[PDB]
Amino acid sequence: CERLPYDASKWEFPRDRLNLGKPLGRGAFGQVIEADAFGIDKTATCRTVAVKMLKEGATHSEHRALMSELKILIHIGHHLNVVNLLGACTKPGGPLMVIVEFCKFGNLSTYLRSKRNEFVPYKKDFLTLEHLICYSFQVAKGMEFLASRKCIHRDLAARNILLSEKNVVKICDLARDIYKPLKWMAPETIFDRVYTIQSDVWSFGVLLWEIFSLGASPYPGVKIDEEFCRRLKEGTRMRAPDYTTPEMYQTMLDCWHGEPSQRPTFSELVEHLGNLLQANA
Ligand SMILES: COc1cc(Nc2nccc(Nc3ccc4c(C)n[nH]c4c3)n2)cc(OC)c1OC
Repeated sequence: CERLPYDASKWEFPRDRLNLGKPLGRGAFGQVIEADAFGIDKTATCRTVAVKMLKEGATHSEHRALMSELKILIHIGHHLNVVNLLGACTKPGGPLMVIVEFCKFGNLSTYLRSKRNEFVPYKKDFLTLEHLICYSFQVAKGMEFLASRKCIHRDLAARNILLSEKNVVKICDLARDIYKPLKWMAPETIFDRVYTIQSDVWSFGVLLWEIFSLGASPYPGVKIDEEFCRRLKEGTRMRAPDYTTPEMYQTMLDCWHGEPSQRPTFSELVEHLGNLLQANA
């Protein structure tokens, strides 16, 4: 994948126009940090951005990984409902840095949990059914986009959905091709370790359950063991979450169809959720 091209003219950002701020996360692969970037959208403005940068030193593997991730992001292109690439610092004499949009409210599951006593179905800063269906609609749109670029997301879950201003949600993009988180996995993946876009439709149903439980853990008080997998195969499903509509629960069950080809597609979900948005609003 580091074999796809890197057009520096289009993507390269000067390191002296990045001012690094607080770390958002770290791991045995990289470090993600908040930064202020001047002129990253060509305009004479500062924008807060998110930067993924390598570790203190080398590894070739880790270098190729981040570099491949950059090229994938370029290859996929832009959509409102994914975390978009803004630029990169790849030239010699500094660390490899990949620069993406910053989502200032962080991950969706943590956020929803924080609004459990600030929620009203209809009627301040309160969450309402409109908001939850709007988020669901947005993620579907994001996944419809990834699908059209022939990606699967290995971990479609509320923790991997970030929230920006103006209620915009973005899939934090785990992005592989036609591919070969147990509570989020389709049964054909659990048993065959294989991921397709229809496997993501299953995970999206679990994500919907997360949204309409306001950030609860899936399969409450259930052991993820040999039984759980037997139960899922036989057709056992989660019960409705506390804040769901009937139609949203029906959609969850649709997404959890045993046969992958009987699950709706993301396009179908975008349509259906758009009508629920209009029926609510
Ligand atoms: C969820 O963590 C936050 C993300 C953000 N916002 C954000 N925008 C774009 C990319 C990005 N990457 C990113 C960072 C950190 C992590 C960890 C850890 N796992 N995966 C991660 C991905 N993050 C803002 C935050 O503060 C507002 C966060 O912490 C509350």
